[PDB]
Amino acid sequence: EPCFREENANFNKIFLPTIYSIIFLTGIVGNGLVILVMGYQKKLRSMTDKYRLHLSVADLLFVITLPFWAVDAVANWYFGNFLCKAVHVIYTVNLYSSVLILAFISLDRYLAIVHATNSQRPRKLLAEKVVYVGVWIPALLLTIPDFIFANVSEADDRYICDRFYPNDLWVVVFQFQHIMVGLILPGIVILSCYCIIISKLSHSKGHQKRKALKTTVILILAFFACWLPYYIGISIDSFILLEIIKQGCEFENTVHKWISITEALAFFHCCLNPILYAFL
Amino acid sequence: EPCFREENANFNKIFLPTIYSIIFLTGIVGNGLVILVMGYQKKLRSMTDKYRLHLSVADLLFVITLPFWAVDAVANWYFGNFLCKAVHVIYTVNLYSSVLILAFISLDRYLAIVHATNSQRPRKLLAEKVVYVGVWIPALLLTIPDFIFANVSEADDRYICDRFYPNDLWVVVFQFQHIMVGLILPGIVILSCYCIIISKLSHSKGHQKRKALKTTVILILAFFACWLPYYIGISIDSFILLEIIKQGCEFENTVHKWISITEALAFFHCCLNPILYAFL
Amino acid sequence: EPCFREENANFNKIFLPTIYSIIFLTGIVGNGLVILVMGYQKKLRSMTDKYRLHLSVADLLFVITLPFWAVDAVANWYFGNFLCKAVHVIYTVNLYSSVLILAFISLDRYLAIVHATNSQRPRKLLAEKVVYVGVWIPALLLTIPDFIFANVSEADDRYICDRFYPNDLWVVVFQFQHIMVGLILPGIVILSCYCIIISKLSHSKGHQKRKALKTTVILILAFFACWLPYYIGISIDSFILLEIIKQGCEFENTVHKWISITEALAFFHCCLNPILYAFL
Amino acid sequence: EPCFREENANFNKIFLPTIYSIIFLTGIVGNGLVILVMGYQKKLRSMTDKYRLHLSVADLLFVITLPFWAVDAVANWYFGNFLCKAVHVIYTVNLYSSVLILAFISLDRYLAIVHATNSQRPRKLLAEKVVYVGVWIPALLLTIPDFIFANVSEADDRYICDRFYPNDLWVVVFQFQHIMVGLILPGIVILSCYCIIISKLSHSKGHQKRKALKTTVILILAFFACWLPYYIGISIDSFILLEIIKQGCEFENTVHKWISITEALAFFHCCLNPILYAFL
Ligand SMILES: CC(C)CCC[C@@H](C)[C@H]1CC[C@H]2[C@@H]3CC=C4C[C@@H](O)CC[C@]4(C)[C@H]3CC[C@]12C
Ligand SMILES: CC(C)CCC[C@@H](C)[C@H]1CC[C@H]2[C@@H]3CC=C4C[C@@H](O)CC[C@]4(C)[C@H]3CC[C@]12C
Ligand SMILES: CC(C)CCC[C@@H](C)[C@H]1CC[C@H]2[C@@H]3CC=C4C[C@@H](O)CC[C@]4(C)[C@H]3CC[C@]12C
Ligand SMILES: CC(C)CCC[C@@H](C)[C@H]1CC[C@H]2[C@@H]3CC=C4C[C@@H](O)CC[C@]4(C)[C@H]3CC[C@]12C
Ligand SMILES: CC(C)CCC[C@@H](C)[C@H]1CC[C@H]2[C@@H]3CC=C4C[C@@H](O)CC[C@]4(C)[C@H]3CC[C@]12C
Ligand SMILES: CC(C)CCC[C@@H](C)[C@H]1CC[C@H]2[C@@H]3CC=C4C[C@@H](O)CC[C@]4(C)[C@H]3CC[C@]12C
Ligand SMILES: CC(C)CCC[C@@H](C)[C@H]1CC[C@H]2[C@@H]3CC=C4C[C@@H](O)CC[C@]4(C)[C@H]3CC[C@]12C
Ligand SMILES: CC(C)CCC[C@@H](C)[C@H]1CC[C@H]2[C@@H]3CC=C4C[C@@H](O)CC[C@]4(C)[C@H]3CC[C@]12C
Ligand SMILES: CC(C)CCC[C@@H](C)[C@H]1CC[C@H]2[C@@H]3CC=C4C[C@@H](O)CC[C@]4(C)[C@H]3CC[C@]12C
Ligand SMILES: CC(C)CCC[C@@H](C)[C@H]1CC[C@H]2[C@@H]3CC=C4C[C@@H](O)CC[C@]4(C)[C@H]3CC[C@]12C
Ligand SMILES: CC(C)CCC[C@@H](C)[C@H]1CC[C@H]2[C@@H]3CC=C4C[C@@H](O)CC[C@]4(C)[C@H]3CC[C@]12C
Ligand SMILES: CC(C)CCC[C@@H](C)[C@H]1CC[C@H]2[C@@H]3CC=C4C[C@@H](O)CC[C@]4(C)[C@H]3CC[C@]12C
Ligand SMILES: CC(C)CCC[C@@H](C)[C@H]1CC[C@H]2[C@@H]3CC=C4C[C@@H](O)CC[C@]4(C)[C@H]3CC[C@]12C
Ligand SMILES: CC(C)CCC[C@@H](C)[C@H]1CC[C@H]2[C@@H]3CC=C4C[C@@H](O)CC[C@]4(C)[C@H]3CC[C@]12C
Ligand SMILES: CC(C)CCC[C@@H](C)[C@H]1CC[C@H]2[C@@H]3CC=C4C[C@@H](O)CC[C@]4(C)[C@H]3CC[C@]12C
Ligand SMILES: CC(C)CCC[C@@H](C)[C@H]1CC[C@H]2[C@@H]3CC=C4C[C@@H](O)CC[C@]4(C)[C@H]3CC[C@]12C
Ligand SMILES: CC(C)CCC[C@@H](C)[C@H]1CC[C@H]2[C@@H]3CC=C4C[C@@H](O)CC[C@]4(C)[C@H]3CC[C@]12C
Ligand SMILES: CC(C)CCC[C@@H](C)[C@H]1CC[C@H]2[C@@H]3CC=C4C[C@@H](O)CC[C@]4(C)[C@H]3CC[C@]12C
Ligand SMILES: CC(C)CCC[C@@H](C)[C@H]1CC[C@H]2[C@@H]3CC=C4C[C@@H](O)CC[C@]4(C)[C@H]3CC[C@]12C
Ligand SMILES: CC(C)CCC[C@@H](C)[C@H]1CC[C@H]2[C@@H]3CC=C4C[C@@H](O)CC[C@]4(C)[C@H]3CC[C@]12C
Repeated sequence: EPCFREENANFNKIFLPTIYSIIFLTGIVGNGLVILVMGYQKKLRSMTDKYRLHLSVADLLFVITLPFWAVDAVANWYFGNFLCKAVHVIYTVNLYSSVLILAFISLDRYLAIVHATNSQRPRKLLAEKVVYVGVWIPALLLTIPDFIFANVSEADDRYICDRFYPNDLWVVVFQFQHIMVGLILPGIVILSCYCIIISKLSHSKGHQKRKALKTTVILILAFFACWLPYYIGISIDSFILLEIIKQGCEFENTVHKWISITEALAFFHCCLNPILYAFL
Repeated sequence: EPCFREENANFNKIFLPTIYSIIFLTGIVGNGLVILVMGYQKKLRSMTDKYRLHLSVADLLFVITLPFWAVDAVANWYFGNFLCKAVHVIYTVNLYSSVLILAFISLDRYLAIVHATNSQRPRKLLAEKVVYVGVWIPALLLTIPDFIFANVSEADDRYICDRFYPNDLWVVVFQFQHIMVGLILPGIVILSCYCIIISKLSHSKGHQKRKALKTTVILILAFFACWLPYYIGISIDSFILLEIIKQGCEFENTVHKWISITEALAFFHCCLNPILYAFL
Repeated sequence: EPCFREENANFNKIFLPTIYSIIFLTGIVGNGLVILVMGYQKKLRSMTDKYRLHLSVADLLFVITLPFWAVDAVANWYFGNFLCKAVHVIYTVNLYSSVLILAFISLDRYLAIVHATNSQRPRKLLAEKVVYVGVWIPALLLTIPDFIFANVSEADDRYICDRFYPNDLWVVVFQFQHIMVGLILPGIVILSCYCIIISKLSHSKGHQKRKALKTTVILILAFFACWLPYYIGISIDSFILLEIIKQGCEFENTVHKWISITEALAFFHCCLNPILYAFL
Repeated sequence: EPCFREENANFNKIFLPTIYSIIFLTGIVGNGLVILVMGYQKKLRSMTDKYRLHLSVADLLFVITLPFWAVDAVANWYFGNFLCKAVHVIYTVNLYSSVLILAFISLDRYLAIVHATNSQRPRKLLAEKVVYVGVWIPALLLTIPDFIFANVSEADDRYICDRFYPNDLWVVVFQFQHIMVGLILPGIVILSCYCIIISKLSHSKGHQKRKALKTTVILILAFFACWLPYYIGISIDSFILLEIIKQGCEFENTVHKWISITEALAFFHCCLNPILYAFL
């Protein structure tokens, strides 16, 4: 039996737009400046800069989308139907593309350090062609469900832009797929690559070969640190869905609020990328 | 139908005076020392020092005004009528002068970096004459409404020093004007100048030409960061005024409290300026 | 008409002992090590070390006293009458001696910088003889009221070790005296000395003459920063006592809790001194 | 008369698993990498590395145990009886082994600094043989009570994996023993060794002999700082047990919540060790 009394808190209606607007401004300015400096001009000296440019493009699209999130968080979504689908589409594109870009950065680091003897053609070919196919096509393929399912439906004057499925089985399947492709699958690749790099990092002593990984590792740990609590919340909610953590109706509201605040902090990570790009 | 039950919380009556007193002490000491070192003696080597001196003068006047704010925040305003007008006048003068001084600093940086070939007479003339007219006269012109409208009126033993207008149309018009002249109009100029500087900052390599902007950019970002949440709150309240975010009487109190605390943190920025002047 | 319903919160009964115990350990270890290194051995190279040794002795005595505070904060004071007087005596001695030691440090800095031409005998004589008389005798003279007035009296099984006076006039007079001799009187001397030093610090350029003040100024600002909120709270309470801020019975409890927590943070400063002594 | 209404808060059921999962990931990765770099390869240049390897092994075992804690914190313990005993066994092993390893590090530092004249054979023999016996055997001997007493018992559908004793005398005796062997006994040894080192550290001037203690002292202070509040909470609870702090039924719940959160932060220390190992 579904519960009731689900509504947004008064403090949240003012706290969330502040976060969204700060992320709006910071992300737009930083990503635009990074794109202008890197792509338009000639500043790509290393191979990580191209992946960082892809990251900047995805983050710029998402932060452009954000003001609709900020407006919706206050009162409601009652300004169209196609805009809900569009917002969900860029959301999913950025969400599934940033992690794959990070995994490609880790793979490039592994190929550059472990097989430094003769590997420049593999790195170049992988970089160009595989980043295009591997990092983008799957993002669109996972946005495919967004076109079909995203919609806005009112329920006694309650207009919500929310993905709707005929049954809860679709809900749990898609949440588990989100977890698997967002955290577990690329996390294993990143961990394996960096562990092998660390094991092989026992030649001569500290040098540029040892200090070249600092920026990449800081970026990766920051990206995953701002995302972990949201993943924990959604995993707990999905477990509640399959009659495993049945504990009453007062747990679902708490986990939902956890999910919302942690989504806001993930968008904070989306802004945190160019900030890391500033310090150098 | 206007709501009721508007009163200050017991915790606020002790939290606000603490912030006001800390700002009192820090701002007075720092601004006085900066004025004494810079104006009275001969320590103006660069051109940013004169604008910083103007900023120090404005902040010193505001922090001198502050103890009346601290006294009012506790119980009430029942110690005159002309003092309310005076307090509002220096408040508005500082509020509309600091942003214009920052915009002039940004303009000077743009003229110094982009057109470094032959530009010293434009910088000197602009600095002196335009800072006087452009940065001050408009501040007084925007304090003009304060003389007319600021007043203290009791309502069943409720003495409030608050600007009063015949209709809410004046309220929304003046709030929108405050937003436009405080955040949007100078922010665009600052962003354009610094973006053009960044685009043109691609000659030779890192040097004093690249490290001269650090203090100015830190000052500007700090100034705007301590002000953004207050602007978000007032924008939301103004939207509530024009029957757009009608959501009940429990949202207005929350946004009012948001506005108060964020005003206190803005005064914290007013103190944060000389602190930035200390580290060097 | 005095109000009722005055009792300690359940969370406070566990929060306060934690702070007291942390301060116990840190202060005892740091002050003991500082005394052992400085007094017993020969490590006094400068003239600030002797004043710092006096500060260490006073702080060591206070932190030795602290566990009685920690025990009292939990349940009650029912383990004697002479111990209450003793605890109040060392409390007052440390409280009125630390500020005077800081003022003497500031005076020594002023004499060392402004009159560096011929001043070593004034500094030595002042240091020894005036620190003894000026910094100690007045502390005992202000502890004189503690012997007379400190006592423990039960009121329906409520044993409180609290200073008792026949009238509230004594209460307000002694609170105002505490404020005047704790913050205003030495603060003016410190501010005047450092302002004159800053005005006279315009010879040659940055050197040891400019970097010798860093530790002293950091110590002084930390000392006053951990104390300001408590002084604000007691000033507000004293004003409530003289029928000035009459606002109901719900303000006194809030200001009392403010006073308690801020006292704990002041003891945190008492521990913060040797920590500043560690970094160098 | 025992009280009632003991249950976990809804917010705790989501806050605790987040901490447990973060500690899971960070501890496993860091400790595994440290073990792989140090033990498997040849990177033990100093004598502190062996004790740090022992610490890493113990922390790795505990963080492996942790996911059962995370699962239990949500709903209940209803997935066995032998697993409760096992979890308690590794918990106690790590808890009583980390402090002894720290004490051995302090003893090695004392022997290396105070008796640097002729002491290499004592350090080697002590290191190997005494770390094995002294640091391990007692840990197992103190886990001996865990085998006997750890159990899961339901009480009206309340399955709790909790140590059970016939009387409260056993409870207070074992809590006092835990405090004595966890904080007081090794703390005295560490303090004595470091105080004697500081007293003897008055030869020549600052050098490697003075900078070799930084990492060890930082590790020790961090270890004890993340543990002190939990010890304060358990001491207060044990005092409540022996009819000393009888203050009602509303104090026990608060101290229990204090204990839980502080346990989580102690596990945070368990993760903080390899982080300290990263910065160098
Ligand atoms: C409050 C908001 C507007 C502040 C924005 C702060 C961030 C986003 C700004 C401040 C400093 C800026 C960076 C400063 C320097 C560089 C290095 C250059 O090679 C690329 C541009 C880049 C990377 C800028 C990106 C945008 C940037 C990071
Ligand atoms: C049809 C719907 C799904 C469109 C949404 C996806 C769009 C926004 C994506 C898909 C392919 C993407 C492009 C793929 C490759 C490049 C080249 C790179 O150097 C900069 C980014 C850029 C130019 C991307 C921009 C964003 C992009 C156009
Ligand atoms: C000065 C800057 C920060 C303003 C830009 C931030 C914008 C995007 C945010 C701040 C507060 C938000 C407003 C508050 C929420 C609503 C409710 C909706 O019924 C009308 C749109 C409206 C009124 C929002 C528009 C977007 C908004 C104004
Ligand atoms: C998800 C919500 C709670 C936001 C969390 C943001 C925090 C947890 C993230 C964002 C920025 C991150 C930090 C970015 C920079 C540094 C300094 C570097 O030398 C170590 C990593 C460290 C210390 C990161 C730790 C994790 C971090 C602090
Ligand atoms: C473990 C530490 C080091 C990282 C930070 C974890 C905790 C402290 C942070 C991360 C996410 C944060 C939570 C985000 C979501 C919620 C739920 C909401 O209803 C209250 C705020 C609250 C409760 C925040 C409390 C603090 C929080 C849980
Ligand atoms: C608690 C309160 C009183 C502390 C005040 C702290 C601030 C305001 C003080 C502490 C250090 C001081 C600065 C220290 C050094 C300089 C550099 C000199 O070229 C101008 C004076 C100036 C700029 C001082 C300004 C005031 C200052 C910034
Ligand atoms: C009539 C009412 C509005 C008066 C309020 C505005 C007053 C306080 C303002 C207006 C003009 C201002 C002056 C304009 C220019 C200078 C020169 C500069 O090197 C230091 C500040 C100083 C000296 C300003 C001090 C403050 C000032 C006198
Ligand atoms: C450290 C102190 C002395 C610096 C200045 C403190 C001031 C700002 C503090 C301390 C004394 C306090 C004031 C004393 C006088 C009054 C008048 C009364 O009707 C309202 C309370 C009020 C307004 C108090 C508010 C807070 C207050 C003004
Ligand atoms: C408005 C209320 C919440 C006060 C907010 C104050 C905060 C948000 C402001 C005040 C001081 C500011 C900081 C001042 C100094 C630094 C260090 C510099 O290297 C980067 C900018 C940074 C990091 C600023 C970030 C924004 C900042 C932290
Ligand atoms: C987005 C981050 C990085 C910058 C800080 C934004 C938030 C966390 C800060 C800035 C302004 C702060 C708020 C200022 C005003 C209010 C409303 C008041 O009723 C409760 C305090 C509260 C709620 C503060 C909570 C935290 C706050 C919102
Ligand atoms: C948790 C508790 C026990 C930690 C105690 C930390 C503080 C008090 C300890 C840690 C480092 C110690 C300092 C380290 C170095 C010095 C410099 C020497 O010339 C005098 C001793 C002195 C000044 C020590 C004083 C005590 C000290 C500051
Ligand atoms: C009778 C009551 C009030 C006694 C309480 C005050 C006692 C504890 C005070 C008063 C005089 C003080 C002494 C005065 C001078 C010195 C010399 C100095 O190099 C170290 C501290 C030392 C040794 C002080 C120790 C503490 C002291 C003995
Ligand atoms: C292990 C370390 C931290 C213990 C030392 C801290 C001591 C001083 C603190 C911690 C908690 C405090 C206890 C809690 C409060 C009471 C109530 C009183 O009716 C008996 C004394 C007693 C029981 C306190 C004794 C002092 C105490 C134990
Ligand atoms: C009274 C309660 C709230 C405790 C307050 C403690 C705070 C406010 C105090 C204690 C320690 C102090 C800091 C100690 C060290 C530094 C770093 C130095 O480069 C500038 C001063 C600064 C930044 C001090 C600021 C004030 C400070 C942060
Ligand atoms: C102004 C800033 C920079 C310095 C810190 C000031 C404020 C934020 C700090 C200093 C003292 C702190 C207060 C100490 C006393 C109280 C009263 C108690 O019932 C709740 C905790 C509370 C409310 C603390 C809240 C935060 C606090 C007021
Ligand atoms: C979010 C999680 C996965 C991040 C894990 C961060 C910590 C545990 C990682 C990040 C940096 C890593 C360290 C980086 C460098 C070294 C030095 C080498 O001589 C041993 C491995 C060691 C000691 C690594 C241990 C594990 C480590 C400390
Ligand atoms: C029977 C029960 C109690 C077993 C639980 C204790 C186990 C896990 C403990 C007891 C003895 C321990 C070993 C003792 C010594 C060493 C050698 C050292 O270089 C690495 C750790 C290692 C290899 C330990 C691993 C963990 C260990 C096997
Ligand atoms: C994506 C990563 C963070 C997941 C790994 C964290 C794991 C160990 C944590 C996160 C939340 C926890 C879940 C929440 C609590 C329960 C209740 C129990 O009735 C079933 C197990 C289950 C469902 C837990 C399994 C362990 C769990 C999933
Ligand atoms: C028990 C719960 C509250 C967790 C507490 C964690 C805090 C108190 C611990 C964990 C990490 C520790 C810090 C680790 C690193 C440093 C920097 C070093 O130069 C001084 C010690 C210092 C400053 C430690 C202070 C104590 C510390 C901050
Ligand atoms: C003394 C300072 C410097 C170190 C940190 C001590 C305090 C502030 C920290 C350490 C442990 C923390 C507490 C851990 C446990 C509890 C009890 C729970 O019901 C509320 C959270 C609360 C209340 C935390 C509040 C803050 C806390 C007490």
